[PDB]
Amino acid sequence: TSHEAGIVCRITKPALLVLNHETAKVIQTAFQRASYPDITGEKAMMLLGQVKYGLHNIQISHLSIASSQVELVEAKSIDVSIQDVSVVFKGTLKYGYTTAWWLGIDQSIDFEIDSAIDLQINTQLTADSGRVRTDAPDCYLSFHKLLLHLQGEREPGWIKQLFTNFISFTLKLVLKGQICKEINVISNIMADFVQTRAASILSDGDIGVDISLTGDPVITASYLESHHKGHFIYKDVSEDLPLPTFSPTLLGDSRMLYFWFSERVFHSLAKVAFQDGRLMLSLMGDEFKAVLETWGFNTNQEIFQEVVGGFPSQAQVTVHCLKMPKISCQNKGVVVDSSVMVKFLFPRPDQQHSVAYTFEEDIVTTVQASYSKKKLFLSLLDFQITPKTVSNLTESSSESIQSFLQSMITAVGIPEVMSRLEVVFTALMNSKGVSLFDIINPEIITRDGFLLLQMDFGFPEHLLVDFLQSLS
Ligand SMILES: CCCCCCCC/C=C\CCCCCCCC(=O)OC[C@H](COP(=O)(O)OCC[N+](C)(C)C)OC(=O)CCCCCCC/C=C\CCCCCCCC
Ligand SMILES: *[C@@H]1O[C@H](CO[C@@H]2O[C@@H](C)[C@@H](O)[C@@H](O)[C@@H]2O)[C@@H](O[C@@H]2O[C@H](CO)[C@@H](O[C@H]3O[C@H](CO)[C@@H](O)[C@H](O)[C@@H]3O)[C@H](O)[C@H]2NC(C)=O)[C@H](O)[C@H]1NC(C)=O
Ligand SMILES: CCCCCCCC/C=C\CCCCCCCC(=O)O[C@H]1CC[C@@]2(C)C(=CC[C@H]3[C@@H]4CC[C@H]([C@H](C)CCCC(C)C)[C@@]4(C)CC[C@@H]32)C1
Ligand SMILES: CCc1cc(Oc2ccnc(N(Cc3cccc(OC(F)(F)C(F)F)c3)C[C@@H](O)C(F)(F)F)n2)ccc1Cl
Ligand SMILES: [Cl-]
Repeated sequence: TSHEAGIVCRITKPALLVLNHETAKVIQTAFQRASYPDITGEKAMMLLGQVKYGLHNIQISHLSIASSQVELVEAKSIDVSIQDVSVVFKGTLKYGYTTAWWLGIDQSIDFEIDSAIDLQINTQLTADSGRVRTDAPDCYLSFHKLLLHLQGEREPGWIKQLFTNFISFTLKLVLKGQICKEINVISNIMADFVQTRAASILSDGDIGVDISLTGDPVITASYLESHHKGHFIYKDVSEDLPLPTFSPTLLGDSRMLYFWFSERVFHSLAKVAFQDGRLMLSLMGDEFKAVLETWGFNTNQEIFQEVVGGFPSQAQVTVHCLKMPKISCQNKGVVVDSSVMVKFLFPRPDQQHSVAYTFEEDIVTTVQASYSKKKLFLSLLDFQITPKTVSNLTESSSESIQSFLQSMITAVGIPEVMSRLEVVFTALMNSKGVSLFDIINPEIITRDGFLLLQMDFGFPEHLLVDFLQSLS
């Protein structure tokens, strides 16, 4: 099978196992969110006659999941199985002897309902107009115990029977209702939030990605996989253009998380980034001086002399894209074909002696990426400079100068820009909380037409309890 998608996410069974360690905490939340209504009636009891009962203010007093387990069910769902969840409820029982008026005042006894349940939640994933939706119509409960204990172990002779032969069943059924409802909601809340926070990651200012699902996620026995458009939005405008073709053989099932990106996604990025005016750099005096020193050079060398020349504080440089850069995915790495304009201005006393060179050129660079120590690492694999129109703007012009400047673009130019990019990208990752998850041995792979992100993750046992508290 093939899919039409710009971006594809694969979350494998190994990852779900790590996520299941937190299942208990989530099932807890559903129980705390449920609305247990008052159970009331007025039945005729053996010998006592009419009795006006009421089990009031049903609240959870204790919760404890024994063992939880996940299981991907081929072309269907996620079968989450919870065992021996010990739930203890608190309340006040209110009753009155109606027909036996001589039996004195009505009573209020505090009670504890002690249950133990087994749960099966079969969660089916669908694409609700680009958004990922959760559905668990198949939600099951198995009660081992459901004992009612009253304060002081009081019993006139009707409570226990009225509980077992009436309240037991109804309460059990109400409980399933409320639990499977609140699971279904919290399930959706996660999915919407996860998606929303993912678009928040993939977006900055007027630039944003379109993660609309290109169809219902795929469930197999080894993984769960979603397929998205990956169109870049600029200033709330998107072009719904023909989608690339994706093969689910290009992705494994060993790693926890797999990400597949068409080169068309990097191309939309170049389009938007370029058009937003993001693709430019300007350096002045002290900063320009620092940049050369950063790339290991002493500004007071015989070479750096006739250039700056005497007044380096006023020496300026500007690099900008003349056209949208051509980003391509190859096996050898990421290749960026960019057409730049490097303008050099070195002022002297008189504007006649001031050195001003404008290098109009195409710089092709094969870049390779890495993630280590919560930083993005870009490394130059191969490059090529093809000058187009190298113009001089004063009489202070020579081929030694022209070569010197051309080299500065090569030797310092490319490495500084490459650095600034890894700085700028890592910045965002942190600014969108990527630096919060334990990203275990990630691999950034490059292939002809696409790029892969293969990673295992350590889930932060705090990050859930954070979102989990932000509900009420
Ligand atoms: C298109 C990617 C660029 C790489 C190809 C171009 C190669 C270079 C071409 C020409 C060189 C001339 C330009 C030289 C300046 C660039 C270097 C730079 O100095 O800075 C990177 C700029 C930001 O310039 P600035 O004036 O705004 O910042 C100020 C920057 N300072 C703080 C460092 C001073 O580059 C950007 O903005 C672009 C990045 C904006 C993307 C963020 C938008 C949200 C979308 C996605 C999030 C991440 C997606 C990743 C996963 C999906 C795969 C695509
Ligand atoms: C850019 O620099 C030119 C000189 O630099 C040299 O040529 C570049 C093409 C490049 O190879 C660079 O590395 C070299 O150092 C400037 O051109 C010069 O301009 C002068 C004034 O027009 C000119 O002079 C005389 O020219 C004729 C012939 O000698 C006389 O008849 C006339 O009266 C002038 O006195 C000089 O010859 C000319 N050089 C060349 C090779 O043509 C160019 O103007 C400069 N650009 C700017 C905008 O300043
Ligand atoms: C004295 C000196 C001054 C002189 C004037 C200077 C002259 C300079 C002249 C020209 C400048 C042009 C030369 C520079 C060319 C730049 C080339 C250049 O660096 O292009 C690269 C830019 C970044 C990127 C798009 C790329 C490749 C890989 C991409 C990345 C792969 C994965 C990355 C994920 C976001 C993170 C996954 C890790 C996860 C957290 C686990 C992703 C998509 C980030 C972006 C890159 C190509
Ligand atoms: C930033 C991660 C990401 C999310 C994408 O869009 C969506 C939209 C909806 N669901 C998903 N899922 C994948 C996923 C995995 C890991 C993290 C993540 O987003 C997040 F970083 F925001 C999370 F940590 F909060 C999303 C989930 C989808 O596969 C599923 F399971 F619901 F079917 N991705 C598309 C690309 C990328 Cl790189
Ligand atoms: Cl009594």
